[PDB]
Amino acid sequence: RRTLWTTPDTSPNCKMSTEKDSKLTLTLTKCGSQVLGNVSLLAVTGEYHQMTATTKKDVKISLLFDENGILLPSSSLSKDYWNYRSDDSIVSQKYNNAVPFMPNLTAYPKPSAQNAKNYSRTKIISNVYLGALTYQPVIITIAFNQETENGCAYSITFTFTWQKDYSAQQFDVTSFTFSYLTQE
Amino acid sequence: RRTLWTTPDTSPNCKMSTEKDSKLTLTLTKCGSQVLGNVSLLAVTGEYHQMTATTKKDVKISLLFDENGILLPSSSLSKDYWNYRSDDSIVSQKYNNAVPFMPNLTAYPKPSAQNAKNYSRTKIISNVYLGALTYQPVIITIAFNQETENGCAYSITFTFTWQKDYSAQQFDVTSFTFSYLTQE
Amino acid sequence: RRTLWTTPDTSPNCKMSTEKDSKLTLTLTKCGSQVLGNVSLLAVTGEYHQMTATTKKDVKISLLFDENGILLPSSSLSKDYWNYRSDDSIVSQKYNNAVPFMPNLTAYPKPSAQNAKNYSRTKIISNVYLGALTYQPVIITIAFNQETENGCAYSITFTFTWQKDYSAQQFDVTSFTFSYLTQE
Repeated sequence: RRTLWTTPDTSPNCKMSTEKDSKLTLTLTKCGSQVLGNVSLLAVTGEYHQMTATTKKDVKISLLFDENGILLPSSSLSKDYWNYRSDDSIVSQKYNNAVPFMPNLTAYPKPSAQNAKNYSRTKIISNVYLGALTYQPVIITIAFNQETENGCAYSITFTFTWQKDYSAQQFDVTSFTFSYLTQE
Repeated sequence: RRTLWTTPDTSPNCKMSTEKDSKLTLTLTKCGSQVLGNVSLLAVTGEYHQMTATTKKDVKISLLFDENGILLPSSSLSKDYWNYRSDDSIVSQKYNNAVPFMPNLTAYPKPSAQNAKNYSRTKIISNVYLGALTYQPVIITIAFNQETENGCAYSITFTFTWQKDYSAQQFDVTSFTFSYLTQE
Repeated sequence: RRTLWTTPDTSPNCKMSTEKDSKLTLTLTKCGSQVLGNVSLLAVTGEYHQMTATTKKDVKISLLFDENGILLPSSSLSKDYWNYRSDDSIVSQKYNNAVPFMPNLTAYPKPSAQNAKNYSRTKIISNVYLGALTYQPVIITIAFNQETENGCAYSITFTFTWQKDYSAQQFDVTSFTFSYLTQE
C-alpha cells in the first residue's frame, strides 16, 4: 500500500530534547516517482513544552532507514507506530519493505569527498509558524540522504530553526507539505 | 472519481464582502491518505475589486461540510459549480458523498474544551502574492475542521491576511498548493 | 505513464546564461487533475557558476510546448533527456504525447487583449534558498501558459529573482514542490 505514517493521534513518538517528549505527525504518500509528504511537530513534555530563553532554537529530527527502507532504532522517531496506514492506525506486520518511499540516491546522494559540491536540491527550506501565529516563523529544513550514521542507507531529517524569542510557549508548528523523488 | 473542484473559469462563486463578488479557484485531488489541494482567490466586483485604505486586510472564506462531505449552503462558496470534475466542468449528479476528501478528524479535531490545546497542525500558514507581485505578500491560513457553525461535520477555511497598503488594487493572488490528511 | 522528468543526475541540460551551463532538475508527476511538480536549478559552468556583483539577479528558464505537449527546441531546457521516466533514465521513444501534463488553458489562459486582467492564479511565487542557506532567499516564480513565442501551445517557466549579493557563490537552490491544474 501507498501511505507510511505515524498515525494522526497525539501520542508521543519522538525525541526533541528527551525520549518521547514530542509527537511527530508525518505522512508519506506514494505518488509514483514522488512521495507527497506532510509533517508537523508538537512538544508534549520536557524542555520544548515550555521553552525558556536558553532552550536551543535549532531542533533536528532524524529518520534513518536501512536498505529495505525500514526505520532504524537509532532514529529520533520510534518504530512502534511508524508503518503502513490501516484506518487511523497501522498494519500489524512490523517489517515491510519501503524502498519505493525512500529518497532517490541519484537526486539526493550521500555526503562524500566524491561529491563535486554539497547539492542544494537535497534540501527543502521554508517557514512554518509556531502556535499557528503568523508573526512566529520557524524555518523548516528537510534534508534527504544527508545522514551517514549508524549504517543508514537513506535518511529524511526535519530541522526547525528560529531566532525570535518563543520562551514560555509550547513548541507546536503548522503543517508543511512537500515532495521528493523516490528510489524504486 | 478523484477530483472535487470549482471549475477553472472566472465565473463568480464566492463571497469576500458581498454575495458572488469573487471567484474561488479550488481543486481537491484525492491521493490516497492525502488530498492535494490548489487554491487561489480573485475579487470580480465589490469592495475587494478596488480596495480602499479601509477595506479590511483580513478575509475568511469558509467551506462547511456535512457528514457526507457535501458543502453546506451557509458556506462562502456556492454549491452550484462545486462538484466532481467532468472535463472542464462538473458532473450532473448534485449530491455525491465526499467523505474521502474530508479532513481527518483525528489529525484535525473540532474545537472543544476537551482539547488539550489549540493544535497548530490544524493550520497551514504561508505567503501568496497579491497581483503576482513579489513585493506584495498576503498571508494564507488554511484551517481544517476548526469551524462548528451550522452543524458542520468538517470544514476547510482559507483566510487571507495582510498589512501592506494595497488600496486601488484588485484583490487577486497567486496559486497555492497544499495537502492534508483525509477521513475515509 | 505518469512521470515526465529531466532525470535526477547532474549532467547539464539547461541555459541560464550560456548553452548547457546548468542542470534543471524537474519532475512532473500526473495525479489526475493536477500535476505534482518538483524543481531545482544548479549552475555547473559559466557566469552563474561563480557569480559577480553584476551578474543579473533575475533568471528565467522557459519550457515551451507544442499542442501535443512536446517540448519545443527553442526552450531553455534540452529535449535530449526530458521524457517519460524509465528507472533513473528516460524511455527510448522520443515523441510521446503529453497533453495530460500540460497546464490547463482555462485556468491559465494565454496572454491577450481578450483577457479582463493578468490573472494572478497563473503564477506561483515563493522562496527557495541559495546554497541551502537560510539567510539567502531567492524568489521562485512559476508561470503557466504565459509565453507565446515560437508558436507554443503551452508553457511552464521558472524565474529566479533576488536582491541580496551572492557574488562569488555558485548558483544552486533548494528544491521546490508545486502543483497545477492540467489539460486532458
